[PDB]
Amino acid sequence: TEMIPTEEALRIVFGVSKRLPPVIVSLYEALGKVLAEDIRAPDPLPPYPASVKDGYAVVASDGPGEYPVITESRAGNDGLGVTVTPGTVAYVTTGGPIPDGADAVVQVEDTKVIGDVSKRVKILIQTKKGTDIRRVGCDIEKDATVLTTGERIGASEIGLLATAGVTMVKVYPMPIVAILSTGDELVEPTAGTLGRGQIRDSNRAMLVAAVMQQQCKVVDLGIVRDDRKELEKVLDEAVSSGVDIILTSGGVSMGDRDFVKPLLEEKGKVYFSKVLMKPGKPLTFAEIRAKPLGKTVLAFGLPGNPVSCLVCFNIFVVPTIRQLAGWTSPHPLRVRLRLQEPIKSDPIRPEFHRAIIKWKDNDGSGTPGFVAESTGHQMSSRLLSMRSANALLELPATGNVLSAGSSVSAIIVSDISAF
Amino acid sequence: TEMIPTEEALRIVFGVSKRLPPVIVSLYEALGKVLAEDIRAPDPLPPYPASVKDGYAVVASDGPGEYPVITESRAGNDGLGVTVTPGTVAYVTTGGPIPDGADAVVQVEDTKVIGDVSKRVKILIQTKKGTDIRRVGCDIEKDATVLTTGERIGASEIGLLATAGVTMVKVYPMPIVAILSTGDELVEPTAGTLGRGQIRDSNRAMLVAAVMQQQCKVVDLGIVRDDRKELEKVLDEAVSSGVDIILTSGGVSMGDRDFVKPLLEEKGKVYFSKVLMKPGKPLTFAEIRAKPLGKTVLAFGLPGNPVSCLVCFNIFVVPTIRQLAGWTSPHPLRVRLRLQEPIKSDPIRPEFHRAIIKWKDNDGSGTPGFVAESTGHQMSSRLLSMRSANALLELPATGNVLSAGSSVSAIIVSDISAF
Ligand SMILES: [Mg+2]
Ligand SMILES: [Mg+2]
Ligand SMILES: [Mg+2]
Repeated sequence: TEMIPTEEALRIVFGVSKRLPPVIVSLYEALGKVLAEDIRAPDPLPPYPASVKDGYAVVASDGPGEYPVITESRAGNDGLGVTVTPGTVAYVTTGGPIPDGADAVVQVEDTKVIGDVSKRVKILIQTKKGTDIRRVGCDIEKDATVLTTGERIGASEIGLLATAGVTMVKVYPMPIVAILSTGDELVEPTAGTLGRGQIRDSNRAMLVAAVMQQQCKVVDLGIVRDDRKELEKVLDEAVSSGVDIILTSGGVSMGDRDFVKPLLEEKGKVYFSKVLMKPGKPLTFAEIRAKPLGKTVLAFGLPGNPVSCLVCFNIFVVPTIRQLAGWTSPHPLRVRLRLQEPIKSDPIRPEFHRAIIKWKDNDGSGTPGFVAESTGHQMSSRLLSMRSANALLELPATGNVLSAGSSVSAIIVSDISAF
Repeated sequence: TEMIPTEEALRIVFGVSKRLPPVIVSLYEALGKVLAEDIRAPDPLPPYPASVKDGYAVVASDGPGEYPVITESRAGNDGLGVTVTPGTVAYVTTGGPIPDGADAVVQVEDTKVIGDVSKRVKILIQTKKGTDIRRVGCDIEKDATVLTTGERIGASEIGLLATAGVTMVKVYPMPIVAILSTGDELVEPTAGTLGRGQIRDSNRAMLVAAVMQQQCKVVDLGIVRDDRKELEKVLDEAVSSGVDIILTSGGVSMGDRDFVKPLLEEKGKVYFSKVLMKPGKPLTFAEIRAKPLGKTVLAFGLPGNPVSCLVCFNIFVVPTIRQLAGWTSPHPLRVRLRLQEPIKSDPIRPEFHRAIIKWKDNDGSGTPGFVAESTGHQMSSRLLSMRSANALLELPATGNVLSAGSSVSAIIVSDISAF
């Protein structure tokens, strides 16, 4: 067969893909990236006894009654005020330091201001010691590890970094990706009336947007014609430019002008060039060593057909991006769902059927789960099959018609928030 | 109770949130945004009879045998070459125009080159007319609508825009969001040794990263102290700056220095300020009209506690962002999952329990599905409960202990690709 299964091509790319060296970035540059160090709190949270509620800090043993407001301790006070002796209370807001001597905080809804212009308040409930008080370090202990290496940084992790005072973060960067399209029939997407035999370059803009969705820097190398020396020149510039991944579209098939596959066999080590899969078949993966520091560049000879180009990106390039970016779980999300319509599977090649999936309270069998609708015809040239497709149905090469209501595996390729 | 349920607060914000006027952006600026017009193909795809395979364009009636290669039609040729008469073939690559007279294409694996230096090839199979030929418009018909209004633009949609030659796209923009934190105890996250009663501002950096994850422009207004005139000045500048959403952290509780809620009642129309929910309770939503063009600004008085601040962002601000951005389905993804551990629900307030959910081939009952682990203590001040939390368990106010293995509803707040 010469071609390898998709599970083996993934294992080969996984074994070659190496995590990028960590870098130091600012707080907002660290969003979305994977932590490359442990984060320890230099001080506890809260660093002082803080009030949970707005109200009055009391002595729990005094109980209900009328007491003078001996002092006020709002959020922002230094806490070094008057000691709340038994028989006295202190007004506190949320986050306000608990004055020395207070054992609990009574909610302001459980109090009543007595008198007017010397202030006295009436505690209306009997509270126990420690009520509505955040002890020192109750949320975050001092020197405790709030964030560990390998953890991806989201919005909550950014707040934890700001809580610990970390504004320069050591993370694993995103790979720089160079993208180019091959084909003498390609013209820029700005072209109006097409010439004879000309089509607009769709893969390059598609791969650019796809790499952008992976939060990687894109190096647009433009349209390259089906010329051996030209493709060799662009690849040498791409390898020496400092990129980590090179994405090529087209030129890896069986035509006598497909120079992407041979050139990758010449400049680097091609691990495979054909994969048993639907859609498509040609897919060249090579490891190129930049000749100088010394650097390894991964090359993905993606097929020229728009569907196979984007599918091979979602299955092989996306995990390579995350693995280089330091993800501990680079694999995409895989779920089980029901089929909303009958689908005929290929008898030879396991198909990655494009589908629009959604969560239903009744997936067709009385239980909540995912259901998938087919996007239509699945030819590798019909980019409309990728339109609004958020999952890839992993159909096995059985040749049988999977009726509606059967369960298949699906690779989710984007957030499916469309309820 | 004075406070309204979460379903009603969402209905109020949904009824006030208005979609932003459409703008014209470039191709790469249109990524992630919602289409505000229909996209029609100015020319078919392919615009010419294109070969699917690399091989030879033949006359299907001639059948197998030896034939001369009368011409070559690779990808990039104008297609106005020599007519392939019966008894002749033409070499074609993938995307190459089909010469006039050819009815089918024979795969090069089904051919053999005969002779050498005049070229002759041997067709080894009997093919039917139309095999391995992309007819004009088979993938995309001319004047057909490839993209419709209200469709969010992903990588595949970008390729469709480049296919149709649309480099300037009419989309609905993202709202500009202004963010500020309130609190006399707040210091910048760059502060080292904290002073007495000081904590580092975590909500602002957290909300900035959260709004950035929504692909919105952030207007950082910084830390504002608990001063009535100061907060009034910052809000007047924020309303007149041109932002669409104002996010405030803190100053909406019961303390005598909480000026966010009263000021929003003064400059705009506050629709609610307390919500029946856990964590938290105070949450002020107001609509402010910018006094000049005329503009409506939505204000979210988020609570100061870090957990309640981020939770109220995920439930109320995120759909408001998407609704302003033109999303037809602004609601977050809601699924059903099993509990990996027993959880005690609040008897009064329905809780949004932070959880780390994952898809398992066996969710604990023999069927594949989602399972959720609790993040630990769910106090509104313990931001560690938000750490790596990707779902919000919608626990009902029943006071009963939901044992492990029971099914609850969950709001997914980020892509859960962690397999
Ligand atoms: Mg080609
Ligand atoms: Mg406050
Ligand atoms: Mg998801």
